Amino acid sequence: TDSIEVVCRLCPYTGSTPSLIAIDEGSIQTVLPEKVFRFGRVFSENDGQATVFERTSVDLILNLLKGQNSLLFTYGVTGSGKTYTMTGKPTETGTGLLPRTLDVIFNSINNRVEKCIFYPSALNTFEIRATLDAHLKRHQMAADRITDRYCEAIKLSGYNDDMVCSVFVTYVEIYNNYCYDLLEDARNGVLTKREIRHDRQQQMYVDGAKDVEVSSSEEALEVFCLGEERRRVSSTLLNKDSSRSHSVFTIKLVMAPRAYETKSVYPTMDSSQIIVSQLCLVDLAGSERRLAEANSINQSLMTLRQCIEVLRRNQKSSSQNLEQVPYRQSKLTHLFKNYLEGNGKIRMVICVNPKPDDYDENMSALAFAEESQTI
Repeated sequence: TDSIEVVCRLCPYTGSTPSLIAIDEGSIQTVLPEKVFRFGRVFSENDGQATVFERTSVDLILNLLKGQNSLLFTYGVTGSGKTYTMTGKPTETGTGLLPRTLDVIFNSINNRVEKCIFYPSALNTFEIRATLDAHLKRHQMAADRITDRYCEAIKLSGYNDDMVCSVFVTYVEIYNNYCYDLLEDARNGVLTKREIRHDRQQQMYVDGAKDVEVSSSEEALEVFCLGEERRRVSSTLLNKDSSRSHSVFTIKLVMAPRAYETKSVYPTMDSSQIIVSQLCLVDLAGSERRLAEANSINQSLMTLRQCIEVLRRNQKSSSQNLEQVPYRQSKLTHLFKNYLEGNGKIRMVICVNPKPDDYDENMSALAFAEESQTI
């Protein structure tokens, strides 16, 4: 089955004294400047972005097309390649998981409709306008609302051509046990704290977070960059590092049965027929991390560790006699309650720096390993 997988990626290191070395392409050995860790896959400095992306994201996108949910974390110290893995630089050798994922999603879906047909509604739902109403909304929206960049050409199969679809993104930040919508229409010049809660389907969501409709990989990246502008607003109004907070970018594939007897591509009007699947990409705060800020980060990452360990034991246990996931011990873990209770697919990418300076911090990062062996 599709249990949680943890993979590890070494960043480039031009030194003679490494704190860890890759062995089996699925194993890593500790090196004092005494433990061996086993992962589902180990990437070396030679493994480029394209290799990571296919091994890390293609099966999650295939999940998305199947109407199932997926969750991907990047974990590690600052300067570990965590942001490089996730986003990188918009070049052929530099682009990370997120833009390639957006590219492949938009390459692989069919029957993508125009905007304002689907639209977000109360309590984490979507409704459906009639076409002429949506048409004016588009021209109402267009009153509101230069990338030379590498683009992934990969097209995956598996989209349900009996479904019509639209793509919505939410971009959310968890900083100091408070949750913020980086896509909020901020009026006061301050981001509003947001509540993490469930809907009637028991699915977690951010109450007042904005679901932004995007028609292309390009448009989705424009929205992502807008969120990055908000993400850089520190408490002291300086530049806040991505290591200081958790960033949650959720790609939603909103689907509905295609309507017959029309020359257009349009859903059936019954909104209860809507199916929504998620691919959620999370760029965790740096594991090395303003005192309450660092305590929230270590509390949340420690809760995450405990939760995936409970998740692993539950995946081997029976229907009864399975143990509670302590997901309420942090805001971050609460937001992914469904995944940590075994719904959907979770993949964690442990980014580690082989430099001997990051030795002790790699010991905590490699503790996420599926299993461990001692010298």
